Amino acid sequence: MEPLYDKNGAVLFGEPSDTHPQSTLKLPHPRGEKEVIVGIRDLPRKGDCRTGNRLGPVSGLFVKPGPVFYQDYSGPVYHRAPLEQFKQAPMCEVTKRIGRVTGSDGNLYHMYVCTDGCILVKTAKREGQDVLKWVYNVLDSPIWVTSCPV
Ligand SMILES: [Cl-]
Ligand SMILES: [O-]
Repeated sequence: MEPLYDKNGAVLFGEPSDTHPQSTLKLPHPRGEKEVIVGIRDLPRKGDCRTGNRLGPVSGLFVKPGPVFYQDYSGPVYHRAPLEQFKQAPMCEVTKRIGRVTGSDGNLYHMYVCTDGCILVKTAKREGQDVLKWVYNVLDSPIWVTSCPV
């Protein structure tokens, strides 16, 4: 299975991998001051990275099925979408674009939230095009979707 990472970027099992250079996740980057859940209509907004906001600190954006969004998180996360837990699916109607995430296969994916609450990824590539939803979450851990810029 795809490895999890701790808040100092150390892998908790398996072997570590680098994120795609064009992902909205850029490492190394610190996180884990506080676990902070956010509503999707209340995602962290420009300048929140430096200062935090009324909800707490901001290390970027994390998400897991539910959907549950977080603006900071301290426990194990995915640095890449664990594609064994995703299933090929039709393009949904999307509520929001949330980032560009590295897949388990090393490829770049656009990540969206669908109106049905599903987290969906679609290959960034022009040729070869997969569309998937995050349907199992066996270790109950979010993907780190985007990191704050500094
Ligand atoms: Cl997995
Ligand atoms: O920001």
